[PDB]
Amino acid sequence: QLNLFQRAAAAALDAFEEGFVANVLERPHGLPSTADPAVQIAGNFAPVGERPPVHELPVSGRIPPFIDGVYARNGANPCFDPVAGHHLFDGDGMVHALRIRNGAAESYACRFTETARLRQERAIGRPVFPKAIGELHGHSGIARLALFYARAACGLVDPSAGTGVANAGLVYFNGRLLAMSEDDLPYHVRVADDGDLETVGRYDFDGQLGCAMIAHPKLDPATGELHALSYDVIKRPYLKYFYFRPDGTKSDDVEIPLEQPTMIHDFAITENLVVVPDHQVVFKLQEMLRGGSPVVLDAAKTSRFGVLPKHAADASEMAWVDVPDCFCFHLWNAWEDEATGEVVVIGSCMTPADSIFNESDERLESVLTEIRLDARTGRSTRRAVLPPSQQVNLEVGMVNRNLLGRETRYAYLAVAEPWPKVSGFAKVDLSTGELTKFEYGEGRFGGEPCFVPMDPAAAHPRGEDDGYVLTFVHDERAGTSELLVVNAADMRLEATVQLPSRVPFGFHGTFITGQELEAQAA
Ligand SMILES: [Fe+2]
Ligand SMILES: [O-]
Repeated sequence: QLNLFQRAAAAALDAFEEGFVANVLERPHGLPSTADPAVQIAGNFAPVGERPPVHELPVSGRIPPFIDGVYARNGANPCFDPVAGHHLFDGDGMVHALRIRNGAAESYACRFTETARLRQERAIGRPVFPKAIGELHGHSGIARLALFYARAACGLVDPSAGTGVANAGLVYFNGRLLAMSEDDLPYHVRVADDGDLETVGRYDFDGQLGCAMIAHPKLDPATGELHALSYDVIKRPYLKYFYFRPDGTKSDDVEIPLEQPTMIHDFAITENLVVVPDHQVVFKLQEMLRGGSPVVLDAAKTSRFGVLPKHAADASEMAWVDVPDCFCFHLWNAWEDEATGEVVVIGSCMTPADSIFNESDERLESVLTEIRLDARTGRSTRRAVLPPSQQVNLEVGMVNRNLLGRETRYAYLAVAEPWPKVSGFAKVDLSTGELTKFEYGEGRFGGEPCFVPMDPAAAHPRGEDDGYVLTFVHDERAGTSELLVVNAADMRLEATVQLPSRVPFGFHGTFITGQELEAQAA
């Protein structure tokens, strides 16, 4: 229960939101297919209510009994159908977890991460927090921001606890499953012993983490250190680098001064150095006082990759290498080529001739690239991994987790091939550029293949590709959703698990070992 003044404020604010902000500022102008929910949400992209744990899911084929863990997958799932204006990325975070051990699928569960934002929107039964891309990047964006801060002025909303949406991927670090938020602190999620998922709360690393960090921090296989970047779009140092030890101890911040505020979705790691991608997509907040998006692509700016020693004391140790006209949203892997002293970076990029309208137009390519950096000389190299015969769109993917920052010959990646739909996944030979596809079959689509390495006793440390791929699939002429189990080495289906409900499309997934799960403690 609110007030009597403020109860009557909220009433009037709602009426204003609808009769003015919506009806005057918004409804008379169309809605780009990139903020239009009928597009963004349509089909299997559409959200799904929580399934509390369902046990002994029906399995065909033979799940290898040695496999023992949880496959967990984050993604966007707007609790309430959004009032106009919404991009696929804007939605509430939801995790799907499937317990696997002894040839069994012990439990499927799916749950929202209980974000300060959702907790408040549940209270009212309505969206109230503005959509970041779909509302705030629009022309009404400023008005929308005012409507919110007006409501917040009447104690009707509280941004004070962060307004992140925790939908952009997961890591398992020092016994905690963390739900990654682009513009907020991580949320701690407890994988429950019954198979369920409970949101512990908003995680700042024991007092240490004060700002928002990027949603792709990298965990070194050897050191157990978790390496992170944070960018602040406002104050002087627009980019920090720091890490955490297994002791959960935080390093001193290494400031990376940049000329302007650069958006940085992802970065990469090597044995001894971090690889930061400084690209052309940039923050010009000015734009928003005009009808414009604050996220601009700066044609003028020169794309580059910084190489910085992991235990650096000062920014002066950073080595900037120009790679003109390259943007990559994700960097699968990077490694130190000892034979050259070069740094090899494997990711997937687009070479933008693009203008202002970022998406309402045509021809979006996204190409698996080998980028070679030679820090001392500053000259670089950029080639497509696949020959122009079997050039195929290869989206979100993974390299063997244990070989992170070391040289890997195989990558596994989404075959986005009726563009945004994923018809399969491919095993890639990053040296030779050969591939084999696993076709999902007619009318069936997925996303991020999760490679699980058969933890050990093969050679001694196993062969690079002695593992398994786990992907959710989704049948059209739709029955339910399955999770396949494919043998990474001979790229062959072995087990097929049916999920009770429907697993909607998602973002980054991860695999927690059984014995990894043991450390949980919360
Ligand atoms: Fe990502
Ligand atoms: O992400």
